[PDB]
Amino acid sequence: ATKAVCVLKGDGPVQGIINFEQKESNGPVKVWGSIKGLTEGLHGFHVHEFGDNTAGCTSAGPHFNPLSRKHGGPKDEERHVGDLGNVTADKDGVADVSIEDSVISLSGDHCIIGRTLVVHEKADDLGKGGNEESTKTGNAGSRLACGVIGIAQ
Amino acid sequence: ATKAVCVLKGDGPVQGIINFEQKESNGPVKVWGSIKGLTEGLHGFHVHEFGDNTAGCTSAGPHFNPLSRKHGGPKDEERHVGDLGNVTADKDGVADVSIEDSVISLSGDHCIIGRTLVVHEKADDLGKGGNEESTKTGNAGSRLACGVIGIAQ
Repeated sequence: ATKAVCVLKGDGPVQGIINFEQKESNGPVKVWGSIKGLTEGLHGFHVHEFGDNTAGCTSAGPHFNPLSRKHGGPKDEERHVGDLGNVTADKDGVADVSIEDSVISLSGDHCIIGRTLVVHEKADDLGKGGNEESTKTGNAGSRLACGVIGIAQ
Repeated sequence: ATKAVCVLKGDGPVQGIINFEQKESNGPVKVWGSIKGLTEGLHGFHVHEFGDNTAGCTSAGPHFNPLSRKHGGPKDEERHVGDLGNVTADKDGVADVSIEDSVISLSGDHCIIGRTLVVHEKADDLGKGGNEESTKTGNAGSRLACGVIGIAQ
């Protein structure tokens, strides 16, 4: 079983620890953990292409999209590999993450190790926001916190 | 040419940017960049097994040594995959890095993507320190700064 971890850090109070586990190479990836310092509501939760944090979360580049598809929700057929949808934060700003995804992987072509996980300012509209930006980034806004996905024990 | 990058950060003033470039899968990895906030002299420069920063640089675990060899200098036959020797800091605390290594890789069994690059407190004795610890870590001491090795543009 291959395991990975991501420590989310940003310029504000947004911080968190996200774990990934894939017991079979052709099976789903379990993604769990907790993020604090968020505003109440939904926040875009995406895997971005580069594990580059030289100039903050912006250097992570665009969404991880090796198949060059339109942006969508995680349950959609038309989605980027990095399209993990939204995380929901409670009144105290704590988002309890528990996601199972079959598009992302911890090995091969759709491998997310060495890439950046980003928690966004606003909700990801899941490609149904009614504008050009919605079909690319889902109008999720600024990058609150990010971290490079690394190999875990 | 596959590219990787690492942003070094710690609890102290040590901060740096390190680049990795491997033009051919079997070819050598060109590692270059700069590290500041360092005491003048030599500092251990090692790739550690885990890309885990949950408890700072300690969670990165031991040296990346998949072939279970003794610690040595980068020019030695007997060395860990992660044994990148020493970086040299000037009187102003700046360490200019320009290393070429044929043991580390950005693919295959020796892939360092998603692992942690660490700059240490003291000089790496390169296994020639004369004690049991020398053949394990090179007596490089504390972990000043670390970062997960991520995929770059």
